[PDB]
Amino acid sequence: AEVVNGKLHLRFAIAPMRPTPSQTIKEFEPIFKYLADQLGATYEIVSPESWAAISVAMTNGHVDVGWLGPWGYVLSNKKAGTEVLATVKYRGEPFYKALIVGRADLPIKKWPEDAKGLKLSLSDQGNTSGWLIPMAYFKSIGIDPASYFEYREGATFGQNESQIQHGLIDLGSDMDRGRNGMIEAGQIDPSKSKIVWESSKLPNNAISVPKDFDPALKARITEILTSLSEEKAQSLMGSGYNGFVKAKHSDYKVIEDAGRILGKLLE
Repeated sequence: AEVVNGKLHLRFAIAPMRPTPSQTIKEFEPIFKYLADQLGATYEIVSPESWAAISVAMTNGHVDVGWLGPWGYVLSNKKAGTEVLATVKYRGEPFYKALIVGRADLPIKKWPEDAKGLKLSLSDQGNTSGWLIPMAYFKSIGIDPASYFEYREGATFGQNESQIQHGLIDLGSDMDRGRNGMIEAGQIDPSKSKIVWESSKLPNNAISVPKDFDPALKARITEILTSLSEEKAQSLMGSGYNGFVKAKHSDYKVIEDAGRILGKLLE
């Protein structure tokens, strides 16, 4: 937070919501422009190439207000004391759930023991809902997925869902917003799969600021974002994103617990 031409000037950053920084900034700059306008501030906006990159940018002091992912926030909080102000709503909900999905014909009476030795497909390690959360779940009950299952990492959620539906793999990670989107789009037949495990609620994101960011501004940013009507918030953001709720660190407990058990919060 600095002064330029006699005015507050803010550095904003948006996670990679869309396949390119250009497309992300096109669709999400409006909520940031709105925020800066409501403060009478000028601004800069960047969109790093990865969810990890925006966490690093915030940690390394390059960002006044960041749209971080939940794990990016928790890590940045641990490393630099980054504070969360709010969480974005998608179709009115500020949270999602990580899933493990299975072929509909899998005989699973006891989870996960009945699935021992089956194929499991998790995502690339940088994906919170596809890897961090389910891997932390297995570790939390004494399971090493690489030894317990016929295990693969690196699949996309679309690969997992299509391969499950076609009977080629057994279990795969997904997240509920994504699975629903694929059903709505007619891209998968949900009768051929079932949810065998769901996480607790995970916050969609974290609107974040540095440690010791001016308390007056924190409050004002929170008020400006949480005051938005569904229609006004949606007019300023990509499809589905339609409000903000006030947030606090404890909302991220499931995320923090997962990073904790995988040794990702050790100094």
